[PDB]
Amino acid sequence: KSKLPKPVQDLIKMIFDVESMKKAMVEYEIDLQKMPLGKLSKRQIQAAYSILSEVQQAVSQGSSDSQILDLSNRFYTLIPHDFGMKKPPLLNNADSVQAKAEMLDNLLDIEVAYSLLRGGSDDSSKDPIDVNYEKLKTDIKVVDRDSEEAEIIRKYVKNTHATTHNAYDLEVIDIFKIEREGECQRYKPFKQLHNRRLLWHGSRTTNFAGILSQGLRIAPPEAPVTGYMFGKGIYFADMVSKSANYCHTSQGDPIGLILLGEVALGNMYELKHASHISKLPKGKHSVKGLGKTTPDPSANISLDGVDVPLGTGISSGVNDTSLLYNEYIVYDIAQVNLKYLLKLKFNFKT
Ligand SMILES: C[C@@]1(c2nc3cccc(C(N)=O)c3[nH]2)CCCN1
Repeated sequence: KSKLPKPVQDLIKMIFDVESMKKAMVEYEIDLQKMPLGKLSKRQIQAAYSILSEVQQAVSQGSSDSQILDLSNRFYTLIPHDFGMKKPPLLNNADSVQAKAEMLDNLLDIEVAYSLLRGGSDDSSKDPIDVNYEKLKTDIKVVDRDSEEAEIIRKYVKNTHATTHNAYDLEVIDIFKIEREGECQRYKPFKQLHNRRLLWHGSRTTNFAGILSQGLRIAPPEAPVTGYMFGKGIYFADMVSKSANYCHTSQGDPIGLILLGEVALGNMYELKHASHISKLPKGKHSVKGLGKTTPDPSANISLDGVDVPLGTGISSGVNDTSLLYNEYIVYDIAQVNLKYLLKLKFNFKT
């Protein structure tokens, strides 16, 4: 039987859960009859992303209703949905294009998980757990509840989470220390960059096999840009509040996963409203979206040069921002070093 700790074994079961894959699809109104799990394909997804982009273009120019009707139909031909009656919605706004793309990113990470899950030898020599654990190519270790690491973390979560957006309370079930294959070398260079911070990154749990296996990625060129306030990059937050909302949990499934990554920010190009960057000003190596709420600066703590902004949570200098919280975007995957993964339980106040 498996050598991995219990909590780790349970983490594997979680991310490699097939029923979760199906649930995510059915929750997208996807006909699993026509578009079964094993039918998903990278290529089918690039195509869908490209249709999505065309829609945005059509939406921006003000295309002639029929062009938006064929683009809409082209999308539902690619991604088979079930409505029965009423008919499929028209994709005629930045709003629908953002939802559909978000769904494609998720569906793509699910294709990756089902594909890893299937690839490799299925010889019962070793148990499913240890095997599927190998597939992630990252070293996972439990962090003891009573370690300074855990304490630092729990405090970061409590301080940066407030009664304001208190729709739920957060319980840290497990925290893991993680080191992906090749994150030690790829980062070593970018580490020679100042302003290194330990930030949050929340994502749906169905995306975790794909995130650990391939790392955080930047949207493909065919992806529409609507939805990326500061362009195609990797986003983080310094308040568990902002990230936790991307875990998409509910009273039905109240437990989610969230990452803590060390990101070498360099000089930050500060902005208050959306701006499609990607091409930064000289001397800038990251973008910082200024929010209304910041963790209290005085309480910031350190580590090997990695600042942990675990300050409680206060109003910031500028409120004339379109942001409730801060955002941090880097446009190079090498500027990211994932260090911890946390299993969180959401207790909704409802
Ligand atoms: C780009 C977008 C995103 N923006 C973020 C800002 C801070 C943190 C995160 C995160 N993933 O924790 C963000 N994710 C928008 C909707 C889904 N992805």
